[PDB]
Amino acid sequence: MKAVVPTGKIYLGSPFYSDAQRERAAKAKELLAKNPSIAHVFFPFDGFTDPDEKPEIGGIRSMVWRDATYQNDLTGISNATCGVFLYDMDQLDDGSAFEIGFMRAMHKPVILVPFTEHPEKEKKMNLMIAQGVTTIIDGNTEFEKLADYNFNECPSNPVRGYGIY
Amino acid sequence: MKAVVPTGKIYLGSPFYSDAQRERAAKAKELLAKNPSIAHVFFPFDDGFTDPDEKNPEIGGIRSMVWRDATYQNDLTGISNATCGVFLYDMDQLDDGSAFEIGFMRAMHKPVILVPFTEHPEKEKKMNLMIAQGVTTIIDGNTEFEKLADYNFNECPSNPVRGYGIY
Amino acid sequence: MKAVVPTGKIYLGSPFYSDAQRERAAKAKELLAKNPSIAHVFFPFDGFTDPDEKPEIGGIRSMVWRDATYQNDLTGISNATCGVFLYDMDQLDDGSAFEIGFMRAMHKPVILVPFTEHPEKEKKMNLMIAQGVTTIIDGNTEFEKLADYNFNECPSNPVRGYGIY
Amino acid sequence: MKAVVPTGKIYLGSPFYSDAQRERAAKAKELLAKNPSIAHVFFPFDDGFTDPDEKNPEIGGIRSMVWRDATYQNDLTGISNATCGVFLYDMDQLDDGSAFEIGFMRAMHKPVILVPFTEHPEKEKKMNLMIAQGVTTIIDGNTEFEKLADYNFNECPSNPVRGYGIY
Amino acid sequence: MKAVVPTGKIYLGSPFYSDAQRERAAKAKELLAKNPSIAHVFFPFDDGFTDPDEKNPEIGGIRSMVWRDATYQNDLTGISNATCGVFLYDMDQLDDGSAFEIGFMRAMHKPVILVPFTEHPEKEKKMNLMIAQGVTTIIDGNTEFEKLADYNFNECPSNPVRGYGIY
Amino acid sequence: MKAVVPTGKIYLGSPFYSDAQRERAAKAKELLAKNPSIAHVFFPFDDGFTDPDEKNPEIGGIRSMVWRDATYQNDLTGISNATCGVFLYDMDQLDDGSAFEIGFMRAMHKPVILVPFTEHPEKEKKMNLMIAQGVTTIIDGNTEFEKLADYNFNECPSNPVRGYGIY
Ligand SMILES: Nc1ncnc2[nH]cnc12
Ligand SMILES: Nc1ncnc2[nH]cnc12
Ligand SMILES: Nc1ncnc2[nH]cnc12
Ligand SMILES: Nc1ncnc2[nH]cnc12
Ligand SMILES: Nc1ncnc2[nH]cnc12
Ligand SMILES: Nc1ncnc2[nH]cnc12
Ligand SMILES: *[C@H]1O[C@H](CO)[C@@H](O)[C@@H]1F
Ligand SMILES: *[C@H]1O[C@H](CO)[C@@H](O)[C@@H]1F
Ligand SMILES: *[C@H]1O[C@H](CO)[C@@H](O)[C@@H]1F
Ligand SMILES: *[C@H]1O[C@H](CO)[C@@H](O)[C@@H]1F
Ligand SMILES: *[C@H]1O[C@H](CO)[C@@H](O)[C@@H]1F
Ligand SMILES: *[C@H]1O[C@H](CO)[C@@H](O)[C@@H]1F
Repeated sequence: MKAVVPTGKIYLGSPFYSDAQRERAAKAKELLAKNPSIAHVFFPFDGFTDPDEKPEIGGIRSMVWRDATYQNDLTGISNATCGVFLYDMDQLDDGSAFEIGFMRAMHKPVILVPFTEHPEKEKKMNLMIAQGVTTIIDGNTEFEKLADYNFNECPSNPVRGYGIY
Repeated sequence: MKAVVPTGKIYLGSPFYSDAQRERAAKAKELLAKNPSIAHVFFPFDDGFTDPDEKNPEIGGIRSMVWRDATYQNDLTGISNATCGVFLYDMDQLDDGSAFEIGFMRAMHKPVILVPFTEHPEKEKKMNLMIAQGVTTIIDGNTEFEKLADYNFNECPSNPVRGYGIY
Repeated sequence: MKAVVPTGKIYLGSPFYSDAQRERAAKAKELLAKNPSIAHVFFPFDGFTDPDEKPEIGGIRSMVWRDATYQNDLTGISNATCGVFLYDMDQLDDGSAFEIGFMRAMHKPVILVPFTEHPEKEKKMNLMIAQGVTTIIDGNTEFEKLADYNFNECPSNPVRGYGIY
Repeated sequence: MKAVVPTGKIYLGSPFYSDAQRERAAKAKELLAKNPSIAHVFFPFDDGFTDPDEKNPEIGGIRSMVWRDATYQNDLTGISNATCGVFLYDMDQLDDGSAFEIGFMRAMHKPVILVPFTEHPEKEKKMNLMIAQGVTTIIDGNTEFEKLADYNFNECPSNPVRGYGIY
Repeated sequence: MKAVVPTGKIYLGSPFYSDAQRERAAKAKELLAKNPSIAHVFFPFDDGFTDPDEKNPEIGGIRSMVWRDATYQNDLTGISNATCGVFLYDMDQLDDGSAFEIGFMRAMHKPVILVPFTEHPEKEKKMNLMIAQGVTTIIDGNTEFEKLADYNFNECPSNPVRGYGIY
Repeated sequence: MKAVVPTGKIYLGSPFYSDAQRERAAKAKELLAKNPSIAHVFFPFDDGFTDPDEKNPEIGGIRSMVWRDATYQNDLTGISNATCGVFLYDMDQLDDGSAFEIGFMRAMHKPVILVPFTEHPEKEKKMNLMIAQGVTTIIDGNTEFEKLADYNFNECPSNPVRGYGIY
């Protein structure tokens, strides 16, 4: 069980469209950087440059940039042994959801790290995410556990306490 | 081309939480039924699983692990059996269940038709890169919904997503 | 939901090493032949002939026969949309177990049809089979349900009442 | 056993660059059309995608990324939809497209029928190990081409490659 | 060859119900620990999952669906993370869990080393075709057990099963 | 981001039939050995299996089924173990083994680096669509061969094929 060399290769999936999201991503990187079971961490937003493209975020992008970037995202999933998703429960990110579905189809373990700023709302979650994810670590209450989780074995921890959408 | 018998097995993916979404799903069923290239259409919300041990089932409540396991598997089984995915994609209230399913289907190399809908046609046209590039064929829900009745599901012709801003 | 044409393509996995096993296989074929949701049924024991092989069952077989037969078994799994396994709980068949594991890795649904002649023994089952299988139909008490099960949708039915090995 | 309906869905892989190559493809379609076990035959060069933004497309020159994606994806969609691959393999002018497709299909555990063709029936028989071991069934194109009309695509019986020198 | 750092990630599959089996697993761990090509060894019976809701856990009894789900997933996660499978295969009391795992690994195209053991060396040498052909490398548990300490897990050299009757 | 240990495991795919081909492979090994991001490089022609029953094996002639299986499987095991494929692609003499391997890897969603080589740098640049769209990164062998020594195999940045006519 004890690793001769770190084998955990993380695909850190996450939205990067707001300040809070960019902040959670920043913290996750630091926490994972402290985990002795990790060999490498891949963060998709850390980019391809199409020479022909004369381009703004949210604007029309060249097909070549799209292909290269999309492949870069899939390549990270292929190289990775585990997925860690900073899941925004308030503003659902279909990019992250697609990626979680993609990883599970490849039989790779997925750590869901849900974040919410509206604790008032009843804890609900889509069935596919609740049953697709292999391990859940609460981002609001247990974020720091990422620094100690054993990514060499990726022990399961089924989602519970959440009502199904 | 020129199928002896219909070979299209559709996984009709869609959210089913609001009236507008349910209406789309109902209409999609009608249109697909008129397509001669289709052999079967699987809609995940049709038949559910019943856990005899589950006391008083609350739609939206906790729910037993047995029911969860069975239902989740039914949704994957539909993908496994299907030759193609057809998603009634809500662009106003993103459905992560739907997105998980699109990613799962593409990892299995199955073609995916995206039928996006919006109640606000005037708003900015933007799509997540994973959906814009993952999907193999797009058919606008708002203006080309009817094409589902004639689209050739025996071959599933590609039609890359274009005209959408990417973030 | 209602199929325009039958789409159920069955991989009928089963041992074929005893009289009881050969009998259960015979009955399953007849039952499935009555199910209107089935397009085709594949039974691996229905064979390749290596011209060079000068051969008896259980004896040393040529590598060419092995490859051809093994591939024939995998090809049936590939063509199939669903697996139906006449699972002998008394004399475990690793061939069938391998095949169940293979099918689930391909995300295909698996119907377990367990048979036992020793009801006395506590109902036990290996975790991998209990959790790997998607639907369970008791062969001793519900064998006939194969003639009516909807293989167009393959509805789930989790294994229960079995103690884990 | 006996199929209630034809279930074989063929991915007819083949180069389409010489007259001899296109003649074989034409003949292959005819033979398969006569096979009772076939539900559908997909030939990659049949349809084709048209890119509206592609001004004066030159077949053999630079193609738009959109056309490349749509076309490549159509080629993979056929593999996904198919239950078995049938390759009109030109042993004289190796086609990497066909070889890529054979490997892709095998990674998916799908059976692959190799139908080798040579304009020099008397020359030494040699085949790359990947092709020779990757394919699940061989039907010689020079002498057994006609067998495509009777081969049981509902079950796809093996038949390992033998008689070819391995390099 | 010539790895900069060890890359072998072993999924040590094995039954763990009898004393003889447990002894084999313990010895296998020792031998693998001496192999410089190994980076990690995962043994499914090492750390288990604890369902706080599960009252009095009875090893062999019913058991909660939550514990079942978690444990089953732990066993698949080990396969996913692993680069190679190493199965201490009991030839006297066949373990279907082990067999399921070998089939799962081969469907993912991962190499599998079979280390068969028997308490009756004089009995007929017979193996199920799926195991004999599915496995990529065989190392006899009874006479070559020690090889696990020197086998190159960075490359996993093939060694087809031979000398076993097939049924 | 920065890797704590090298994580790139390369499947160095390549034909090995001409002097020029073997010279490139030799150079490729040297360049990769200098790359800090590489943990291991697998070259299919390095080891090799020996069949005891194979009397006087002729490299190029008929090989035993046992040798064929062991060797083919070693070639697939390298792909399974690898995180990325690097192909010394001979643009003059197409190699179906390499093409099969490229397709197989892509079906597995693994990145593929194409390193094309031509003895005629001035001739028309044309590539099969499957190869041109299948590969995720291109590094010209004639002018950028040296980049293999610095390319980041821990992350494998894309770089779509462009500039080649598609057929
Ligand atoms: N890597 C990436 N994934 C998704 N959207 C993006 N936008 C910019 N870079 C991106
Ligand atoms: N089939 C289904 N899939 C996902 N969530 C559901 N909720 C109720 N039925 C469902
Ligand atoms: N198809 C088959 N599968 C397994 N063992 C066999 N023995 C003979 N035919 C067989
Ligand atoms: N389907 C196809 N595959 C490969 N090259 C092509 N050129 C035109 N159509 C093609
Ligand atoms: N890890 C495990 N896998 C399978 N069965 C088990 N029973 C107890 N622990 C187990
Ligand atoms: N590894 C290998 N792959 C293909 N052909 C070969 N001939 C000898 N070794 C070989
Ligand atoms: C793809 O999906 C998300 C963004 O929506 C990222 O995790 C990854 F790049
Ligand atoms: C899983 O995703 C959606 C619900 O969110 C359905 O299509 C399918 F059941
Ligand atoms: C492979 O496994 C069993 C025999 O042990 C059959 O189901 C199939 F042929
Ligand atoms: C892809 O490869 C060949 C042509 O090179 C076709 O079979 C298919 F379109
Ligand atoms: C699953 O199979 C066996 C137990 O039967 C273990 O190796 C693994 F946990
Ligand atoms: C299989 O294909 C080529 C040789 O044809 C090698 O890369 C690998 F061994």
